[PDB]
Amino acid sequence: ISAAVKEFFGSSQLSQFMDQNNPLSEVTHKRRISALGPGGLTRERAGFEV
DNA sequence: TTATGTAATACGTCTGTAACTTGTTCTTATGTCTGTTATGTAGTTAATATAATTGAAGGATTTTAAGA
Repeated sequence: ISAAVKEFFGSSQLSQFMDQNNPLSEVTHKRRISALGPGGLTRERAGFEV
């Protein structure tokens, strides 16, 4: 169980290093939606329509 | 004129320095042997139990072998 939670919180694609140049970077990073990651799209397999 | 005696001078030279060399003698670093402890290997255990496993996912086109 610890391994699963630390996998998700330490090695996930969506668990990213915080952007901290300025407050706007923080707010924008927290309000970001990614179609990539597990269960999502890959960049060499995502067409124009999406 | 010529013996004589001092004096400059050049050459041996006796001795003081120093180089070359060995004895030997002591000290130390190293290689080796031996004894002890930890490590590494191996064999055995006898209610009974008898077809995995875990994912993973909006691809878009070409070319080229098998099947009919």
